[PDB]
Amino acid sequence: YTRVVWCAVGPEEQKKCQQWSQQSGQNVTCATASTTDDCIVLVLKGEADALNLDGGYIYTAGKCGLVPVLAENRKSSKHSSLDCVLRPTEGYLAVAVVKKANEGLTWNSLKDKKSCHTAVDRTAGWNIPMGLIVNQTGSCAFDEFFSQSCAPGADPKSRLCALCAGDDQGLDKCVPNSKEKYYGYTGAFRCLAEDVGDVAFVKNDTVWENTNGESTADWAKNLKREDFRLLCLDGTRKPVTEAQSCHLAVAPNHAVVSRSDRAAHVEQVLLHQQALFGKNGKNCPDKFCLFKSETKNLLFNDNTECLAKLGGRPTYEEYLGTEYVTAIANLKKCSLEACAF
Ligand SMILES: *[C@@H]1O[C@H](CO)[C@@H](O[C@@H]2O[C@H](CO)[C@@H](O[C@H]3O[C@H](CO)[C@@H](O[C@@H]4O[C@H](CO)[C@@H](O[C@@H]5O[C@H](CO)[C@@H](O[C@H]6O[C@H](CO)[C@@H](O)[C@H](O)[C@@H]6O)[C@H](O)[C@@H]5O)[C@H](O)[C@@H]4O)[C@H](O)[C@@H]3O)[C@H](O)[C@H]2NC(C)=O)[C@H](O)[C@H]1NC(C)=O
Ligand SMILES: *[C@@H]1O[C@H](CO)[C@@H](O[C@H]2O[C@H](CO)[C@@H](O[C@H]3O[C@H](CO[C@H]4O[C@H](CO)[C@@H](O)[C@H](O)[C@@H]4O)[C@@H](O[C@@H]4O[C@H](CO)[C@@H](O)[C@H](O)[C@@H]4O)[C@H](O)[C@@H]3O)[C@H](O)[C@H]2NC(C)=O)[C@H](O)[C@H]1NC(C)=O
Ligand SMILES: *[C@@H]1O[C@H](CO)[C@@H](O[C@@H]2O[C@H](CO)[C@@H](O)[C@H](O)[C@H]2NC(C)=O)[C@H](O)[C@H]1NC(C)=O
Ligand SMILES: CC(=O)Oc1ccccc1C(=O)O
Ligand SMILES: [Fe+3]
Ligand SMILES: [Zn+2]
Ligand SMILES: [Zn+2]
Repeated sequence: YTRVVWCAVGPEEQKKCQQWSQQSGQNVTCATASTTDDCIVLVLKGEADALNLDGGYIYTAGKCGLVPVLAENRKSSKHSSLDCVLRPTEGYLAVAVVKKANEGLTWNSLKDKKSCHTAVDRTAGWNIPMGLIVNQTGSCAFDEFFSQSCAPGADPKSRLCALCAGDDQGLDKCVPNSKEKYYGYTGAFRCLAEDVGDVAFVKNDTVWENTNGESTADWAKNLKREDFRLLCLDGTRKPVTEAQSCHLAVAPNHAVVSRSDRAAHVEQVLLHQQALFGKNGKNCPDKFCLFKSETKNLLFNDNTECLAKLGGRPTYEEYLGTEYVTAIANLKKCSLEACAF
């Protein structure tokens, strides 16, 4: 009657999608691809309907016709009387994080160090820090800036993948999906935590959700926030409590996208699904919780409170904002209307 095919990236997302499919009585069904870009293509072909995307991918999807439908909303102190689904989004803070013990490392001495990125093309892990680095160095050779990195989605034989570890068997090194040990917000933070890299380009929230006992993961259980510092654009180092005055930029929240012609439909189904498996849902945590995967951020971020309606009914450019869009455009000149497929 009103059924939606979700696109999952990699085997772990596929498994979560299947459980959701099952519990939804197949109001939702699953398609799987190895990368986010491949999922976008399935959506364009009409073989999948939707998936939730980081803003860097929304820019890609947007140029090819896809539109934002609902956005991730997390916990807030302000707008509190308003229901989550109607509450305006706030965005997240992109930060650069280092170990306190790595003394004297600042924004201005990052050259030739080792970096941990969520994935190529993502907002906090790539577009913001590389855009800044390209601007302040006046060169498009962002591949020669760090000595070694893990940036999932880059050429596996390049320096940008040297620090990537692949899966439990060493396969799939540097793939941009959760099979890669250092992929995503959690993987990049882990890459820093294990001292594989000197700096991780993540979001403020990641630091908090993976320290001081907030995560039981064996690599994270003994991590304390005091052992980390944020790098500020002014060359200072600050504690992680100061992200409001020490971030690289404010990113637009991850959002669900779909083909324009399927948007109304996707929106209707998802609003019903979250009533069922969302934060206060009929069936979470009883049977299935859509916004939980045990700090793995599968399909949606684990800190998501709800998916919220947009309003003003954005175009992708308005959703991302003119500040962010010009940032991406300029970075992309190193590698304006065309379809990347
Ligand atoms: C970086 O990322 C991290 C991780 O995402 C961010 O940290 C997180 O922030 C949230 C809150 O923003 C944490 O949430 C929770 O903690 C709350 C505090 O214990 C819990 O209780 C409150 O929840 C309610 C929200 O609905 C709110 O309740 C009210 O607060 C009023 C004041 O704001 C209060 O009024 C009294 O307040 C004062 C008392 O001393 C007096 O001055 C006043 O006169 C008055 O008496 C009301 O009575 C009422 O209680 C309130 O906003 C609290 O948040 C809540 O249940 C929940 O558990 C979240 O845990 C936390 N994550 C982690 C891992 O720590 C961080 O903010 C980010 N940083 C940046 C810069 O963005
Ligand atoms: C790397 O460097 C790149 C080169 O600088 C950089 O590219 C871009 O950098 C600028 C930031 O986007 C951009 O400048 C524009 O400035 C104006 C911003 O004005 C509006 O916003 C302000 C918000 O802070 C408000 O205070 C003002 O009220 C104002 O509204 C542009 O907007 C105009 O706004 C007013 C209307 O109020 C009006 O006069 C205009 O009609 C228009 O609406 C203005 O047009 C500039 O575009 C700059 O153009 C752009 N540079 C290039 C070459 O594209 C990139 O951001 C850097 N990368 C990173 C990651 O930092
Ligand atoms: C599968 O989707 C359908 C459509 O939303 C759901 O069936 C609806 O049940 C509600 C609850 O009263 C009614 O308002 C609708 O009229 C029903 N739709 C029709 C006309 O078939 C069903 O709840 C969904 N199942 C799950 C588990 O998500
Ligand atoms: C509010 C929405 O339409 O757009 C924005 C929000 C912040 C900054 C810029 C924009 C915009 O449209 O450019
Ligand atoms: Fe992101
Ligand atoms: Zn700021
Ligand atoms: Zn508009």
